[PDB]
Amino acid sequence: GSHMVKVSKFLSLVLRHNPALIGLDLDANGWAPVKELLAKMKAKGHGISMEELKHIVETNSKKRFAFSENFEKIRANQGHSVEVDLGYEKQVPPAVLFHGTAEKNFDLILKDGIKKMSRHHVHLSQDITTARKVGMRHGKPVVLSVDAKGMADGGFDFYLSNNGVWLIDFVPAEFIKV
Ligand SMILES: NC(=O)c1ccc[n+]([C@@H]2O[C@H](COP(=O)([O-])OP(=O)(O)OC[C@H]3O[C@@H](n4cnc5c(N)ncnc54)[C@H](O)[C@@H]3O)[C@@H](O)[C@H]2O)c1
Repeated sequence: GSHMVKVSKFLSLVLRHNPALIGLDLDANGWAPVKELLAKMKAKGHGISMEELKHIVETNSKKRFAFSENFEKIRANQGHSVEVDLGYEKQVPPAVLFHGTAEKNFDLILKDGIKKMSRHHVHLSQDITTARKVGMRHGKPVVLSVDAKGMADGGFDFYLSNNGVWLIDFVPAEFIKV
């Protein structure tokens, strides 16, 4: 018994999708009690102890798991893995999204579009006032709002980070409406 690699696969299924296999109990913070996890999945035919599951979470190295102080609670960080999982929850996606930017880099951003200037980068403005507010950072602002039509039709699903900001994978400026 004790298939370490299978416990990890099974883990990512149980605490991250469907805890009901082993009877895992999920927190509001998206954590699961390890103590439950190894105990309940032990009964599920895994035969691992706390540190053996700690060994699974020790193989978290692909940035898909994490453990606590006593190691008594784990979170599998992953899901809507844009990066990993720090603020990419599939929430209510707006089709039309505003984005404040500034005028000299307006020429730049309307020429190139709000795109990869970092890995998975395009956070647009959730409100017109914030849009214009952030544009003022370089000097003169311009609001660049992508037309819902182009993006909804384009099959883009959007996601939001913790600040309630509207993210898209990439907005070519042709979809952007100045
Ligand atoms: N304040 C916060 O904590 C927070 C958190 C998440 C998102 N946001 C959002 O981010 C925006 C505010 O700016 P920021 O936080 O990204 O700061 P930032 O300092 O990263 O600003 C980057 C600037 O470069 C511009 N830019 C992006 N692509 C460009 C391109 N291809 N060519 C030329 N210029 C380009 C951006 O429009 C912006 O003017 C708003 O939409 C805001 O809602 C703010």
